[PDB]
Amino acid sequence: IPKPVAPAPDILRCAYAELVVTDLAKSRNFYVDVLGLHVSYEDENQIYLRSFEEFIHHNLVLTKGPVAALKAMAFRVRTPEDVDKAEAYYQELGCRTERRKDGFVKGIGDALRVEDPLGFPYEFFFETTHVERLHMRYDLYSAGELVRLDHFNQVTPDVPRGRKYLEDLGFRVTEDIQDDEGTTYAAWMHRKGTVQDTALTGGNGPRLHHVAFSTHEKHNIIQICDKMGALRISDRIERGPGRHGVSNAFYLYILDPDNHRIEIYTQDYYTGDPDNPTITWNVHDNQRRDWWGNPVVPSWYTEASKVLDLDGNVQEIIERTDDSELEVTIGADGFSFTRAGDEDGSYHGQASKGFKLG
Amino acid sequence: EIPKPVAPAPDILRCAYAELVVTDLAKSRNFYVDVLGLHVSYEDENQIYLRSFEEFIHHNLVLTKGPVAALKAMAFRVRTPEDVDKAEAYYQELGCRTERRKDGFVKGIGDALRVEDPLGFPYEFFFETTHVERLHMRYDLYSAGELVRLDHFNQVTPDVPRGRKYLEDLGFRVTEDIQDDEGTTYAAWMHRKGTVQDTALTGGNGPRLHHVAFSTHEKHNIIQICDKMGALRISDRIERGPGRHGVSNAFYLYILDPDNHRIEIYTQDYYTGDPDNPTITWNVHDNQRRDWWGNPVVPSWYTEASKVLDLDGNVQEIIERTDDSELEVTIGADGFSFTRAGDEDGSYHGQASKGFKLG
Amino acid sequence: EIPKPVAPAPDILRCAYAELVVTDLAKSRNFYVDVLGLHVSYEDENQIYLRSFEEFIHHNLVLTKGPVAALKAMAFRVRTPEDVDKAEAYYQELGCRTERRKDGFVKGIGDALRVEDPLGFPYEFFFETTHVERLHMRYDLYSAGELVRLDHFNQVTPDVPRGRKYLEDLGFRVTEDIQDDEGTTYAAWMHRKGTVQDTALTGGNGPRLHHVAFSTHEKHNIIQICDKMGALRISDRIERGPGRHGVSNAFYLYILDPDNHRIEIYTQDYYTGDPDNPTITWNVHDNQRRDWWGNPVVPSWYTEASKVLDLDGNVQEIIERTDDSELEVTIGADGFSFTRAGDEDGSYHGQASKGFKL
Amino acid sequence: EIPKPVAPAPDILRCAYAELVVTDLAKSRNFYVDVLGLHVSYEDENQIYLRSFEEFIHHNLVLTKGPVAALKAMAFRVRTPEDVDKAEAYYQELGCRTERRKDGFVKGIGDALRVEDPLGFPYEFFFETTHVERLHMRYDLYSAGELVRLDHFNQVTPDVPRGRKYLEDLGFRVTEDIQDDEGTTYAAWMHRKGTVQDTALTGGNGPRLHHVAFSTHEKHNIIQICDKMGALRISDRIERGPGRHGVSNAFYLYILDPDNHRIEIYTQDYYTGDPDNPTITWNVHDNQRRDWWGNPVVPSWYTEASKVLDLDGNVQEIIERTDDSELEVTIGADGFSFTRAGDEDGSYHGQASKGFKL
Ligand SMILES: O=S(=O)(O)c1ccc(O)c(O)c1
Ligand SMILES: O=S(=O)(O)c1ccc(O)c(O)c1
Ligand SMILES: [Ca+2]
Ligand SMILES: [Cl-]
Ligand SMILES: [Cl-]
Ligand SMILES: [Fe+2]
Ligand SMILES: [Fe+2]
Ligand SMILES: [Fe+2]
Ligand SMILES: [Fe+2]
Repeated sequence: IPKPVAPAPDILRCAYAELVVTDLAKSRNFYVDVLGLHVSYEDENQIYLRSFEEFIHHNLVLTKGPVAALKAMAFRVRTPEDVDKAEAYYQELGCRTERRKDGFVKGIGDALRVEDPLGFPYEFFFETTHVERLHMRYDLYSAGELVRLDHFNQVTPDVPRGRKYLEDLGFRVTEDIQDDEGTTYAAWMHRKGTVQDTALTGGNGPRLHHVAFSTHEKHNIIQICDKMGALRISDRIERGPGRHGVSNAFYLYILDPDNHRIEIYTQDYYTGDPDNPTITWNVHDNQRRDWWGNPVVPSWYTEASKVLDLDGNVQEIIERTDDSELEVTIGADGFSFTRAGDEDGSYHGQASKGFKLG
Repeated sequence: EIPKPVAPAPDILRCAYAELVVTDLAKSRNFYVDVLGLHVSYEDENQIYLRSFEEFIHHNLVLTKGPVAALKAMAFRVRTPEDVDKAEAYYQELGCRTERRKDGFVKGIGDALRVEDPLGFPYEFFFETTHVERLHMRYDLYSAGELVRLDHFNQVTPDVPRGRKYLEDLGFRVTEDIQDDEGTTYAAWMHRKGTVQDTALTGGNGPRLHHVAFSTHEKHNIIQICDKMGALRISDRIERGPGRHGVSNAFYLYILDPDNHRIEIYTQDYYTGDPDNPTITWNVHDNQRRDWWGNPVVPSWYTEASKVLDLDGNVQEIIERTDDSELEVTIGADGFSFTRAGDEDGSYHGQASKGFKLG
Repeated sequence: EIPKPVAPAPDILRCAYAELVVTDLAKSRNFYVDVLGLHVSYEDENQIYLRSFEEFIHHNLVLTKGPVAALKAMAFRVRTPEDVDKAEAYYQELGCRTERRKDGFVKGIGDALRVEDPLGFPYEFFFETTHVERLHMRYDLYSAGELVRLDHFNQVTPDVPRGRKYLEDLGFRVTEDIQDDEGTTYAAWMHRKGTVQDTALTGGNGPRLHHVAFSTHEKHNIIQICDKMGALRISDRIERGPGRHGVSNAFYLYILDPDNHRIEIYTQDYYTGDPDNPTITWNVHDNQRRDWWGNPVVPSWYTEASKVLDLDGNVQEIIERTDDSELEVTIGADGFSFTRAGDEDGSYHGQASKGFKL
Repeated sequence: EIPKPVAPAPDILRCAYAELVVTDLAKSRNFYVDVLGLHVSYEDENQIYLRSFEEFIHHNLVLTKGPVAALKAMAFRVRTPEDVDKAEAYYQELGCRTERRKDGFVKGIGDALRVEDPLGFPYEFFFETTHVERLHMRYDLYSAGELVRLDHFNQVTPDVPRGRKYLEDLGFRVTEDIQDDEGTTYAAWMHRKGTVQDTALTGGNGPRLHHVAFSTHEKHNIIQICDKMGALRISDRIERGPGRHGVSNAFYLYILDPDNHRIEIYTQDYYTGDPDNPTITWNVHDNQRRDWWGNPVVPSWYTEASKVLDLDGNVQEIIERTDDSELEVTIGADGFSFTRAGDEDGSYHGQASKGFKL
């Protein structure tokens, strides 16, 4: 993917995702009643939701449709003129673009959507309707309150190809996972001064791995799990809670009614200095994904959401040919270590903590 | 059946300390003091005496050097000096071997009785103990992972109903248990001090010691223990968790000491002190009973536990459980678990939850 | 001196509930249910019965409509039905007015004894109570400020030693107290259940009820109550705190209900169940005794407390304390407190800590 | 008015470190290392260099032995080496005294410019710094009170609008301020990195340094600092808090070092990185603006602050504020504050909240 002559748009941060869902009422139950997100607008076709500290119109749009999928992952840009820059940048890349002066969803103004070089539906916008910032509305605060939108994670077959593209677009790599023979399994990259605004996971794609929201404290994440147990929907807790190695964040992954994966995340570190030290982890290091060594559940490696093109049809999936992280770590010929070079605390042909793949 | 003595039961206050035999005293000290932050009451070349942040009795844990790692004694404090005599009479009537030492078996304990109980466990009963500085407001010493109290023991024994009746006669009240619909009991929890447990029975081959549990103030303190173990690159010694228990409702973690003695870190169970405290029975197939979030129970939790000693210092012979295995009926190849009773969606057949099978 | 009966004391388990008379039942409901999140066991046009998250007995708090806000009863649960007989014999021997009702004074309590005790307080003793759903795992109902247990009462009485001896004869065990170097006792704490207190005596004009205290799980739950009260613009009803207590070592907050009944929120005191539990005496001039961080005690904490009723529903006459006043000797114009005993640096003369006077 | 230079502003990343002169280096070391747990990057008989848990630059705090306790420099990191030249030209155009050292003023910093800025404050601008081990996952070193980041400075200056305009020209964006209906500004907060502040202006006699602020992960970390100070019997060095701020919404604590330099501990403010981030203005009489729970602001917080040095190491002359005093108008004899605007209930006249006066 060549670097355009045209300047990249100045991207501020991840801003919202539009997810297609099959049953809007069941989705509302999950995101509003279980998770406590705040309704900015709703009707029979869509629900627009925001986090506790947000002032732009929404962080999540649920749109009723026939096939559950990512419709758009939206980044806010610094100025109105940056939408023009986005259009010219992606035009030069040869990508299909669509510009709407009055936006694609309610509460957004002039917006550009693109089918990007990795097959993902990106939106770029500046203009958005401001709403009441709920950051001191402690009369509304949930024991599991979701306070910010933090990041997206994308599944794509060739991580270096996507990384180079995102670097040209101005994202900076913070962390990655590699092996000794030069394969890259995952990379994390940011615009705002946190570990990530989007991230790439090696795998068959394009698929959307997850959308991540932040909490203030670790106990808020614990409460989400506790509430899911009380609602007898613990089967929708996919992975965690844990401490990540990469990012150092406390985390949880859960599954919405259409199997879209949502991460809850807190307490990663500042990355805003331009010489921020990068960190590379070895793929066999059993503390890289869960710092406590807990096993990564196989569905985390295999399952992700479909994404749509700009006509609303599902994007064709291209298979990864580089090595599989699942296979090399927890498969029958996989291994992981606790201490590099130590047989004690290593796992061969199975996961940590006494489990193999089901 | 273990008969109810005519002699009155000793008035037991609480679990008070465990004496563990360890093979390398310095390695064990690194774990309990440097990693876990327990406070040293006394040590020499043979023993380390340790206590939690809020304790005023001499110790909650004694580490004794010896050739075979094992539980040497699980000690309960009784209400009065006279209760030690009551304990002796009670266990004598049960036909158990007993040993009485007027000046104690370990430093910082006075008059004490040790017994080989009817389940083959080495119990101690004592009242007299040397008081030490209660560190409960020593926030200059407080660790991010601070262990604040000894909470309980957990014992592996083959016949849970048999053990449960004996402990009830001794004055423990059952707070929670796990049963199935076919009349099998897999585990029971029982108290004196008005929390969920002072000891507990886990069905399996025994006598073996499942774990000793310490409490923290808050859930973040348990998280910090995990985080510190990751930083020390000993995450392989985190056996299971952290999690929320179904039974007890406590936030928990299980870790393994250098001799594979299992330690639970525990917080925020509930008050049980009323005599009609409702007893909660969970079904063994309920996948929220042990981990409320449905995370799978690691197989070693069901299979591994510490040897225990008799009064001569020799390991007690193990008697095999003949009742159904909790591992086998839940996560084994013919096992079953559910998320919602009567719902096939979210049930597991012949494997564990979250996409795993037995290794 | 209150004599020790020949009759054996009833075996008291714990504090169990308070009945408070309130003047506007709907306003009190808004406070206890909507602000504080207590759970309704039963309500009608005259009464609201409330319980904490982990309770299995019918209630921990009864709000009763009446003309004069006051404590109507402070209730302790006893170990067996026969202990209610023991309580009746004990208080009859003390020469106190008693009243026995086989079917209870409030809903969800059976055979019960109410007494006008030697200090003028309306005590209830009961065993029988209707069990309800224990909500301890109902995380679907859990508030960010959740009140999990009833912990204790605190009583204002003019002669603390006289009250202390009576409560000891009744089986309460003193855990901590406050004295000076001239033989005056200002406060004492005493327990049945193995925590720092089930009731406590504060020196002052009485009988008056100082507070009822509820527990939370964690310190952040108390912080949330404060945050919520700010958001509701009722921060003027936060009286004192939040803080760390010296006595008890608990994290704490005091707030005021619509009738100015004081509620404490409390967490993480220590285990006192061993019979030789070490007692702790603090000097009244030690500025870490009430707030460990040295924050000043607001003067209303010393002067204001609720009326109590006799068994005919009339307010008990208030008897004035003649012993020295904790307020006067610490923060009044001729008061004194210290940070370090014998150190002039960090001491306060004729004023409160942190730069304030009254 | 301070005119805007034609020379381009240096691109400022963030606050980076402060150099404080202290009178007894060992006593200061015991406070910052033993009490507060900061990490040693370098020390000798004259200086101690300290950093927070998540820092990768050489230090966040330099303690320098000297005769008069004062701020020696408040340092901001700039984006590129060239921005140091830009800073030099900018301040030269402003007519300010500057000093350039190509090898730095303190260890672990390279090419650096120090200036006596137009408000009389010793600012440093640098890019080059020695990287050190980032301790962000060193949980074997983590304290119960761990300080994780340097967050901000707060400066006392007599004319807030004058300083505000100057800092805006320098690229800082205002997030929040405190004003009255007469048009007086009492304080402003302004940022470069995406948080509420990198520096802040407090109206008062100046130039003086009000505080340096460090972050924690969670609210319980701040509570622990208080608890530890109680156990060390130095609760007299807890000046204000802990509390919830109105401005910023952060949980906070102010403590005093051995030379009375004020240190704030701070957590959980909000994201401000979007260019149209909504600005919040509070009324000076709002009793929830500084402490959200309505707790009173101690008078020393308004009156006391640290001296600052000029580039010859002499104390800067103090200029007195002529605008209205926030102390006098809120908690002074002729002051007032409110809980609910327009409501005399929960208002305080000629005294502070919670029953206190000056
Ligand atoms: O599981 S990892 O530590 O690799 C990881 C780190 C940060 C993330 O946000 C994530 O989804 C996954
Ligand atoms: O006390 S204030 O809420 O005004 C405030 C807010 C943020 C700060 O950093 C501060 O020092 C003071
Ligand atoms: Ca069956
Ligand atoms: Cl379990
Ligand atoms: Cl107090
Ligand atoms: Fe993620
Ligand atoms: Fe346990
Ligand atoms: Fe209290
Ligand atoms: Fe500040």
